[PDB]
Amino acid sequence: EVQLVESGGGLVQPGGSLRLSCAASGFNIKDTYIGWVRRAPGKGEEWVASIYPTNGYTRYADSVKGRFTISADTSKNTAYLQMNSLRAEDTAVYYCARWGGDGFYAMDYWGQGTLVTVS
Repeated sequence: EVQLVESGGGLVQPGGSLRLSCAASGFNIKDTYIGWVRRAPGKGEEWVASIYPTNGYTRYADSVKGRFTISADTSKNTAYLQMNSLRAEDTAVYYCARWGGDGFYAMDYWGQGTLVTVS
């Protein structure tokens, strides 16, 4: 079965950086759009960023443009989210997700997520 193996959360002060990692299990990231959503306190899900590793196409939510960068290493079958210039309002649990070519979720279950705390 497909699994998303997530890591890289942590605790930093505003202005600091983290890098999230999402390693694919049960599929190749070349076959897919992969990226992150986050769940902050009191909110629904917010899409953050996505990449199509085959050609490197990326797209970002306006809320993170210029601060976060999404990337992929196909030889590691892993995607990354570099988060620079973190703000307190970036505190959330971040989840890796797959989307199909229809822009809609393409995995059966959420992974366990990774916590990013900015304070």
